[PDB]
Amino acid sequence: SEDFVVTDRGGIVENSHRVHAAVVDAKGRLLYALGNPTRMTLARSAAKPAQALAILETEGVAGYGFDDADIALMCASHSSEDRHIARTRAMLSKIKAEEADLRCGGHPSLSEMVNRSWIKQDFIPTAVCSNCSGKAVGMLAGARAIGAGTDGYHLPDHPMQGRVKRTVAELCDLDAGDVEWGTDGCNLPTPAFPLDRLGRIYAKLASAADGSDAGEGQSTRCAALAHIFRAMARHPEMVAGEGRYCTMLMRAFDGALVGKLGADASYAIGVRASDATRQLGTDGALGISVKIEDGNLEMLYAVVTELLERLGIGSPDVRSQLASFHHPQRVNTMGVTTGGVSFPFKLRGS
Amino acid sequence: SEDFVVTDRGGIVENSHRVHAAVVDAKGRLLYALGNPTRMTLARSAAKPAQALAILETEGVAGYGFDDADIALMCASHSSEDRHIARTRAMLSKIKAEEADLRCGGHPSLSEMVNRSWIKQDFIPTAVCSNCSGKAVGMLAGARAIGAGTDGYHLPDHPMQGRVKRTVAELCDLDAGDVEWGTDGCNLPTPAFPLDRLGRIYAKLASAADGSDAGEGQSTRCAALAHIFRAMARHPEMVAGEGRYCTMLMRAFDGALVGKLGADASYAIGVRASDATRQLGTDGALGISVKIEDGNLEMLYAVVTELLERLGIGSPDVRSQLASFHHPQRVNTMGVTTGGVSFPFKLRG
Ligand SMILES: [Cl-]
Ligand SMILES: [Zn+2]
Ligand SMILES: [Zn+2]
Repeated sequence: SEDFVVTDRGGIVENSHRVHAAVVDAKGRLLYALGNPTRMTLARSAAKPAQALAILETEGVAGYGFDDADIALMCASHSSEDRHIARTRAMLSKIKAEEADLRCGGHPSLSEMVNRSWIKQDFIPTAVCSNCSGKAVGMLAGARAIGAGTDGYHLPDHPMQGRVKRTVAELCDLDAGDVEWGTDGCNLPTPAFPLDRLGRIYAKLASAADGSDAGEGQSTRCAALAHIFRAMARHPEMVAGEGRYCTMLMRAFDGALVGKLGADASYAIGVRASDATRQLGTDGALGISVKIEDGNLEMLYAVVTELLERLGIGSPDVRSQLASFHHPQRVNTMGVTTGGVSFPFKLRGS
Repeated sequence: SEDFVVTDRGGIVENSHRVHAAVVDAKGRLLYALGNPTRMTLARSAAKPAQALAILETEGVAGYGFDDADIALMCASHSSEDRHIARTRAMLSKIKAEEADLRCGGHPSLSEMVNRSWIKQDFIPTAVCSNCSGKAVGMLAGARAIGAGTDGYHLPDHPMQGRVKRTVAELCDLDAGDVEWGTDGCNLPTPAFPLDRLGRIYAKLASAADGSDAGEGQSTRCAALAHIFRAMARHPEMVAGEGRYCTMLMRAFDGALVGKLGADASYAIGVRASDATRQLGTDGALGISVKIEDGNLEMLYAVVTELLERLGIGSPDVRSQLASFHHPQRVNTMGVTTGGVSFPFKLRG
């Protein structure tokens, strides 16, 4: 319950960060934990697959012809690379909308390399550049498809947001009153719920992929969840971008899992059934959710990668692709290694 | 104890950050605390006034003619503004040295506005651009004055670093073995010691300033501490830069205190004796030191400003120049405020 990731300088403690984590089975039963696995947590962008489900289940959205890469962008916190802007624009054209219809705003890119190119060009990002631009187009598409107004598609009382709110609570297996709502950076409602339920959503994503693969009689919702999983795993560069953790993680695993960042250092992973998950004592898919209490992203990726190693998910060779995130560099202005990162926590079985 | 600073989104907890703080008198006695006031803590750049004391006490350094603004730069984590870089180069000429003699490296500017300008220009920062460049020149100056060699002035076995290590321990009133050492971003040794002792250093700085102003006879060390305090308070723009917390804090207080940032979210302040310090129960100067356990700088500045308010240091008018740091903006991409910062901590005496 007192689980930390700790950085040091010469073996002297620099910073410490409290970790919360839940590892759950396909029905949401808690298998392993760090910290408080039920911590009430703002899922932020890690809720995007659930919002994408609400979009995909909206009557008429199928008629726009969104493809897997478009769905991956709905699920993205992308780096605002030119390819992400181009896909956003292509999605707007599918619904006969324009950039002025977006209700999210521009921001500095999540990628330092993109941001430096923008600074060099004096480029001011606009709505089409938002990391949430794919979700925004999807919400616009849903509003248009049912003949709702589009001007306020992001407002809490709009029917698209009522659909989102209902869909999030159903995927979490929670009553409406057990999900709290704030406003996100992109100006949409954003949910908070117990951390283990974030893992449950991702377990359900990977379980649906397994059941699609196995040729089971799936509900339309399970079919849609399987589609979302497949889309993210097939187009992981749309979900984040070059050099980004989510993209590198999903590329290394080549369809065995999906992963997604939430702002302020949450992370979620859906893991398809494998020899590794069977060794962990479950017969189906699993979900992992993590929150770093103080919000540090570098520590989040270090911890997530350490957790994958402790859980035996992947091979050493596969996980070696994430080495730069697992043990972040601590090299000073003269090339000297001054410190490191340590994981003095123990996963508890529960 | 459970002392935190917390951010929320619509009243829903986002992040929480553990706070440690010590408020000490001029002899280091603990008056108030948050968290663990004796946490072993890397002082990082908050140690720079102690390193500047080691430089200024090196025999021969007075002959180079460093002025108060040069001393303030020795005490700095500057933003690498053109005035900082230029002063570093001017300081090198005072000691007949070149940039190739420095043993620190460049890095992206601590100021976003400066760094944006560098990106637009394809500027590559070099040693004189380091936020620690003034300290580096001072260490090189002391090595030149000693006469034993300058190539390794930054190495632990060099007499300049032996002087630094002894001086830090003496100011903390610690045995050498109770101060631990790592290596800083600039490649110099950097000390760790209990957090309250960082407060003690800054209490001694302010106390020396009080004695000097009152005309008391002082030891050579106290006279040098008073000089460091004066230099920081007279040239706060050299200590950090435009828009930076340390500069805005020291300007607002107009000589009543000095403050300094350490990397990974430590902060130290030395407060000259005043009605406010007397209300806190001490008859001399005060020191304050703070560490945010997880290293978040935005939260550090919010907590330091909140602590000054709780201690009654300044006036609402003086502290209001720090309002942007006290309650950081939480405005989204559409201009809407989405939450804020709160301070569920409780000072203990
Ligand atoms: Cl594409
Ligand atoms: Zn968003
Ligand atoms: Zn330094």
